[PDB]
Amino acid sequence: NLSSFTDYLRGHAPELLDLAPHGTTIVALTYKGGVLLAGDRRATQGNLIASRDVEKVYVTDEYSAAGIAGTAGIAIELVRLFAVELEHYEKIEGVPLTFDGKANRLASMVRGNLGAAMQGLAVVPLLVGYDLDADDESRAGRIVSYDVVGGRYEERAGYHAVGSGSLAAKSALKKIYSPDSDEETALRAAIESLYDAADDDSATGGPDLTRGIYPTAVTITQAGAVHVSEETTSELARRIVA
Amino acid sequence: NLSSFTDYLRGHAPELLDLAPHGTTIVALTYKGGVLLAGDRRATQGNLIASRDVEKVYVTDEYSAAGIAGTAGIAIELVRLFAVELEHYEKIEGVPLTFDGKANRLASMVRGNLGAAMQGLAVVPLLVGYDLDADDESRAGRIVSYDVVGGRYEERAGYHAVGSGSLAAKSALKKIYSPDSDEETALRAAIESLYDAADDDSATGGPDLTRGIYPTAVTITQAGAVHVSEETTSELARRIVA
Amino acid sequence: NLSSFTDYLRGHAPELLDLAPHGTTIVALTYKGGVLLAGDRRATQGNLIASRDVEKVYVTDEYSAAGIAGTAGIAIELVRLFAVELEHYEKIEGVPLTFDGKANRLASMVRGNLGAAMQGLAVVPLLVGYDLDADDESRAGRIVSYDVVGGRYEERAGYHAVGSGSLAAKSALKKIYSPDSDEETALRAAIESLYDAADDDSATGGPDLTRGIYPTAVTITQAGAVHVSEETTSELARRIVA
Amino acid sequence: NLSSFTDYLRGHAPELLDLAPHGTTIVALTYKGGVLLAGDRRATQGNLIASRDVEKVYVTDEYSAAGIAGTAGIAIELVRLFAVELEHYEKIEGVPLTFDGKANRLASMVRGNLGAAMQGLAVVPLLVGYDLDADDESRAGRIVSYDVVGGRYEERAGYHAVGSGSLAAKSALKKIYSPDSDEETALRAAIESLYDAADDDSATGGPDLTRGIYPTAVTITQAGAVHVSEETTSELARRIVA
Amino acid sequence: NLSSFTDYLRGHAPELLDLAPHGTTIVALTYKGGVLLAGDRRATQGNLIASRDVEKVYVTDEYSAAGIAGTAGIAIELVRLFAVELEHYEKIEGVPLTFDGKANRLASMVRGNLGAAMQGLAVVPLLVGYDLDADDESRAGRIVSYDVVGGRYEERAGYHAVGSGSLAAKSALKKIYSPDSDEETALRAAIESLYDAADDDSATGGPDLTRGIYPTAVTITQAGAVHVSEETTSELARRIVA
Amino acid sequence: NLSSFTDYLRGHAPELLDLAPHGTTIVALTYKGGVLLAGDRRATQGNLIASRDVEKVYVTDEYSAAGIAGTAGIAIELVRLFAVELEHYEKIEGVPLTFDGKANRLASMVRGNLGAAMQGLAVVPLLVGYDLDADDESRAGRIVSYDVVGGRYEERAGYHAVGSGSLAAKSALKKIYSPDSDEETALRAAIESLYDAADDDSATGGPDLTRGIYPTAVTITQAGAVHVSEETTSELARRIVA
Amino acid sequence: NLSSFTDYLRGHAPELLDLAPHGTTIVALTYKGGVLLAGDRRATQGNLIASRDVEKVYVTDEYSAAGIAGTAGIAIELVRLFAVELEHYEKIEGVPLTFDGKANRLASMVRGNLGAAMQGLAVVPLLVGYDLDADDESRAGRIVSYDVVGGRYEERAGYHAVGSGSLAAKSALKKIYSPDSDEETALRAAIESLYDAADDDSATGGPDLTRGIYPTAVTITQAGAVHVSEETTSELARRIVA
Amino acid sequence: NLSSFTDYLRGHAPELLDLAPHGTTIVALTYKGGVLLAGDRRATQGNLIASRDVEKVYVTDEYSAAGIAGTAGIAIELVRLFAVELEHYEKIEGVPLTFDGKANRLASMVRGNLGAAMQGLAVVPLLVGYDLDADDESRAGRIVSYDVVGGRYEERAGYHAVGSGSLAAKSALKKIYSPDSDEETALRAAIESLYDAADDDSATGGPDLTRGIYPTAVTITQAGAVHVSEETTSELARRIVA
Repeated sequence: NLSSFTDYLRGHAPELLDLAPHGTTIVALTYKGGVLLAGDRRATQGNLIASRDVEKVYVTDEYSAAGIAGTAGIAIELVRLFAVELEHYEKIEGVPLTFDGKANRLASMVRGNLGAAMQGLAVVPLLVGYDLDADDESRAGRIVSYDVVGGRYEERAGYHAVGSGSLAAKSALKKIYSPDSDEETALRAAIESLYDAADDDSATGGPDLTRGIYPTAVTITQAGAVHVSEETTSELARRIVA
Repeated sequence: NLSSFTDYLRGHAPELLDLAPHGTTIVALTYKGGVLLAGDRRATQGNLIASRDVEKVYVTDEYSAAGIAGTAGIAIELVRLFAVELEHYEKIEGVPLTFDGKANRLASMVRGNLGAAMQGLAVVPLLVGYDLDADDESRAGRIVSYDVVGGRYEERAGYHAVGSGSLAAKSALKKIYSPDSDEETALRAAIESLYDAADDDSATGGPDLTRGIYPTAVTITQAGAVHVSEETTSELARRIVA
Repeated sequence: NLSSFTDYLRGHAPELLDLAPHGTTIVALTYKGGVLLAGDRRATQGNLIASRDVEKVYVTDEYSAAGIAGTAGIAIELVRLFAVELEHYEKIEGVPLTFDGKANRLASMVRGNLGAAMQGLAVVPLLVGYDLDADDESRAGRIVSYDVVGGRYEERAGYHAVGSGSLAAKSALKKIYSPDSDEETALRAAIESLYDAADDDSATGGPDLTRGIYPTAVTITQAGAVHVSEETTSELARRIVA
Repeated sequence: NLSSFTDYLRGHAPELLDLAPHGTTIVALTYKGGVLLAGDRRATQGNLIASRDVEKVYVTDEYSAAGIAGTAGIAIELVRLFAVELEHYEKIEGVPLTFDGKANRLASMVRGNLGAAMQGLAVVPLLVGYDLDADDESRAGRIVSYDVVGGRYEERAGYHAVGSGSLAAKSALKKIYSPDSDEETALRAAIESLYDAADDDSATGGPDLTRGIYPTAVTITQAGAVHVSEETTSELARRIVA
Repeated sequence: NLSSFTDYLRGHAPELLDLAPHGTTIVALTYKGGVLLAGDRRATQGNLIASRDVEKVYVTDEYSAAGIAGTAGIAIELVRLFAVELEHYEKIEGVPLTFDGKANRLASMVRGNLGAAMQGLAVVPLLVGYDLDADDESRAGRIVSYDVVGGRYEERAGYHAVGSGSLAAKSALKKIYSPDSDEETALRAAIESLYDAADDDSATGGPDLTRGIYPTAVTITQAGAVHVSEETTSELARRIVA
Repeated sequence: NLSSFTDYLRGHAPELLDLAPHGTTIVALTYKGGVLLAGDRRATQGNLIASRDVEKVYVTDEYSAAGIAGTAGIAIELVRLFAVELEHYEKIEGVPLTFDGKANRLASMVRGNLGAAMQGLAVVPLLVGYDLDADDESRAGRIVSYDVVGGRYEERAGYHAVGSGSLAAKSALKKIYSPDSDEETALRAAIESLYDAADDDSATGGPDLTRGIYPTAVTITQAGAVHVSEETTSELARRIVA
Repeated sequence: NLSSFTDYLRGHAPELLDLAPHGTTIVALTYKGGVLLAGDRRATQGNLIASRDVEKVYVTDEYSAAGIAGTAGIAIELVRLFAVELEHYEKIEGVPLTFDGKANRLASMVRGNLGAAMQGLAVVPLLVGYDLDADDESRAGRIVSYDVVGGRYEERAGYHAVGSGSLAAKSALKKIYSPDSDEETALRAAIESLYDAADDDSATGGPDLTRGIYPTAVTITQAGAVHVSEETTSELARRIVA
Repeated sequence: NLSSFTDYLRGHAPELLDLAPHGTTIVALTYKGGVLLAGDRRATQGNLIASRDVEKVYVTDEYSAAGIAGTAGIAIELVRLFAVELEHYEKIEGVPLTFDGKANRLASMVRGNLGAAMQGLAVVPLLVGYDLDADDESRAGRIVSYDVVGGRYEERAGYHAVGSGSLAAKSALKKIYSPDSDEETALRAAIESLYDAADDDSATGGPDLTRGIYPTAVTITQAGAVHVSEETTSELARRIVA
């Protein structure tokens, strides 16, 4: 009734707003074309590995996507809803939400979990998208990070990450990353830091050539967001190794 | 229904009223023309730096603005709402609120966070503005400080500050500051105390010439409020150094 | 004065009896010749990897050795002391201790740490050796496991393990292992289970071909104990992979 | 009576074995000649800066030195004592201690503080030295790291660090450091990671060109250990900058 | 709907009924003409001085005023509301409230804060006024003191006080005060005890000649209540001094 | 039996090693001649003033003295003992202790109160002295500060302070102070910051012209230490005022 | 709507149903004519005297009154309300309530406060009255006492009391009191026990000839209740003294 | 064995170093002749008066005496011992202790009770005496106050007091007392403040003309200390009353 699918639940179906299978690291890079997301796939509840093929990065809509780090359970339902929220607002308003809209909405959905957060079950996302409304379609990619209390923040440094090995990955990028670059160079630097995060963090554990476990990725550009192929990544991670 | 945007939510949408990325220092000076705000840009969750380019001062309206210190997440949404509260009161009443009104409002919104305040997540703002209704348009610049329980307070000493390094900056100004002065001299004493604050406080860390991290400022006068330029600041902090 | 180096400390220098860098998995296998130990080399304090080259298995004396799992700091000093407890008893008595002696001593040393155990800083070892006093030099290899309260337990099943990934390894061996076998077959089955333990346990993380991190091993026989080479392990784990 | 200055106090003057002024980061690099230590100089009690000129690295003896991170009060006395323990053992024995001795001693002194550690007042050192007893005088420089429960650990990666910005610095070196290099190159990479540690950690805050606050350093080689000059550091950090 | 501005909020806007900037002492004297209030101006949060110019006494209505000691945030809003409660009741009823009414109201507002009181944020007022309904217009000035649980109490001793230095001041007056006197004499004895309160209480700190910090005062009589001039105070405190 | 008076008690009379009357601020300045101490005289238990004439600075020996902040009771006996420790070491050794000795001693005595410290009853001293063994008798003045855990620290900035208002006084000096200066100029900057300390701190309250309460001072030079006269202070604080 | 003023609040204005100024002793006596109450006038919060002229006995209606002991604030409002509860029932029903009615009502009002009771802020009253419906107008005086949980109890022994010094007074009366007697004899015995209660109880403190502090009294009879004069008490307590 | 009776117990009989009957107020005045002590006599355990004739001030020796406030039990034994301590040191050394000796000794005895103190059972004395060694026998009287942690303090203001009504008494004296005066004027001012203390404190309760309870006093002068007669006080307190 303000075109918020969420807010509809709010008034018509409220029941929809390490004890359980944890998180992992996720990286974000800006570049000439657009932007991209790459994130590990290891879900760990304790020191015990619970799953090694869990997708952490999802495509929210046509020109954006986000990766969520924290309690798998809570993080999944949350992104699915965020997606819905965005789609519904389009089918109703006719148009899609600004990028700054999608973000402020995601924030609200985060600010909403703050209760569970202070109770251990916290989640935090990393939002990326091609700003169809950006003046210079050159730097039209964007990266938004979040709080637990629901703060929205602008990247403004070309990259960022969230999760256990984020401090690691962020540091690797501080070196292995440079502005305006290929959607091949970036997707490379990504698989990289995601390798370094795995080095200094048992909770991540990036590319594992022996098992066939490869980082999940997604690139967004003036054409939209597309999930990178399992081939473009593996023959890409093999390249990174030495 | 009293022209309060807030109060509308109060009754039609109540869901809008170091675990997460902290604060920083913000100064305020009075002068001949009007008044101004200058604040650090370093957000620190823990002892770890979370961002070095965060803006802490915003322009609330044509003839006023404020800076907030405390949980970034909470502080942001809070000022964004304050801005709206004001703009909406204008469009409805046709006229704007007294300065004393804008203040009493901001304080109500602060009192409203008292709950979160007593749970660590506190925030406190610094409000400044050119009082279009002041008898002597000479001393028409004002500074209001706040409690946590939402008390409103008048500067009456030409300067103030809030944040970890406030105690330090206040003391610097207690020396490097003098009444009626240039909108070049005050902006000068502001980048100054903002420097001394960073000296005796790892949570602040004002002007960093090596990184390109400069203090955010904003001045308000009989012409309104305007955000100082990145240039007017850097070539200004270089002057301060020695 | 009972030929116990320890007991000498007991009466003449008593000061020698995840806040800090944790444990890992260690396996023990019995076979035709004798017995062996193989342990991971990853030390993890928290979910963070602290070291990936830490040796967990040590050769206690000519015909025995043991791997200890638990607080690295407490576990190091404990084995070293055990070693000395052994060597000193020989030099003094002229002969060496029975294997059942060496074990009962090691048990005493564990019992001693129970204090620290009940405060998180616990440690548990795995003891193996060629019993020069066993009747049938065919099954002369032995495995002793321990409690926290200082219990001594006999393997009697050809294999055992201790650590975070022990439950895993134990199970892999419950399959990939068979009695009387090569000191090549068992050194094989060890690297194996040491691989499966790493699969279902982020704390362990066995053979990592990409980094050059290989499991440490040791085999004791009628000739005595000797530390397997870095070559006999890598070209051995490569074989294991698929 | 075992040549242990310490042990004499133990039996003849036992009274010598953020409420108060904290720590900072320290780095350690290995190279062709020998090894070195470089560490920040900022002491921080709270978020407040307590001193910006505190030396964190000391030369323990002719061929060795160490940096200690943790409560300054406890860390000072502890190293001064280690110094003496080493010197006294010499004058008595006539010869000096093995390097492996000096470390085992240092570790015992740390294990000694474990009580205070589990009460907040913890301290951890990083030990380096030119092993006069090493076979290949090429890789004769060594790095030992410690636990809180007193574990002794070998570097075996050419670099290491301790302190708040340690995770940072360690990561910077993971990129900017290469084996066998100059005692100019390493001293370079040190001041570097020490800069990066200050980037992502308010508790550190490396080279400050504006204030004249430069990292403290020390190199040890076949000639012994010598404290690098204030000039060799500043005209070195200026170089690092861009 | 009982002419209670308060009670309207009660049913139509309930949201209006040392972490934060504390109190100070306030004195009350009776005399020939009417009565008066004089109170310190130092707000102290901790041992730290937060403001030295805060007015603690306000004129509630034509013939009455009150001073409130306790958490400044809570004490301000509370008196401002009491003000309104009184004024609104008039405009509606046409006539004003008895004095005994104004107090009974004030007490209810205090009883209202009892919740916050039992949580540290307590506030207590001191009420004075010229009972236009008193038989002998000689002793027509009155003093009412309060509880925290909201008790209303009559002075009946010509003077009283509240705040940290209250015990002090009350004692000074027990000596330096005499019944029926000038509105110069009482204003004199007030500035006096207010000086003595500052002698034995760091939280107060009355007249400060050097800084120009003078006690705030207010007298009420058959003409009404009027705030004493900054001159009548300073040239009055100078007199008191020796 | 090591010429330590203390140590004698240690073994022959061990019984000598806001519930109760608190502290205050104390400053220290370096200069051409020597160095000096100036400290407040207001003792405050609670928010209540307990005494306004207490001396916080004492002359430890011919060429040194110190001021202590923290529980008065503890602080007194502590300095009295320090004095004796020194004098007794002289009479026995015939010579006096290095300045660096007197310091190391004072720190041991502080470490000795660590127990009481962690129970609220803490105390911290400021030691100053003319180093009769300093190469350049120009900068022969020294300032040593302390931890609570007994750390010793060198000023190396010409000035320091300890106490509630230290933060304030330090900041004042950070402005009103300059190197090599008169023993009239420094004593001037001392009464100054001692004034600003009292401005932003109710626990201090420096120079009070109205009461006759003046800051206690002491200067040490190549001639020794001498306690400044009540006159040299009053006619000095009158000069400072405006 | 049952003629209960209270019950009207219950459904139309519910907001009307030693941190703060305590109680005192109150006595009740039966006699020929009717009954009476006499109570101390000292309010004590802590060990500190807060007021020495507070009236504890009030006349509820024409033929009854009561004294309340406990939290002054809670006790005041409670009796006032009782009064009104009574008067209103008359105006409405036209006649007055039975005495057994007035009591059962008062009991209900007490039962209501039980909440606050169990939190320290308790209060207990003593109710007396001339039962216009008693058969033998000789013993028409009555005394009712109460619980905290709201129990109603009959005297049936001519006297009773409540307060800190009650145990004392009760005992004095157990001696100095006899049935059917003058309203001069009983007013005498009351001032007496009210004297002994003060002897063995610093909280009470009856008749103080030196200060002019005299016990408050009230006598109800077939004529109704009337408050004894200040003369009939002082010249009455003077008689009691020796 | 240092002439300390106490210290003898220390080594030969250690067992000699509101649940129970409390304290009271005690005053101290200086004057032309010598000095004096006067203190209430009411012992209160709770709000209940336990005794009204308890002597609180004792004559320590020929030229000194002290009053103790706190737990009667602990305060009695303590002063008796202090007396003994003083007498014994005379019989042994031949001479009596300096005044400054007696005081430092008393302090030690207080510092000794600090354990019980932090457990409620605290005591604190007020020491007075004629300093046989004072230069100007005019101001030869002295007043020493104490801490709980055993601090010793000099009066230096002519008067002081300890106990519940000390804040009161101290204030009364701030007015009713002047320097050099009669041993009749002072003993008057004493009985005075001791009257005022009783006014604002149920725990004291000075002169009671009706019961015959009179303040106990003691004067010391160049002739020695003598306990004032019951007559000199009563006919003295009657004089004070109006």
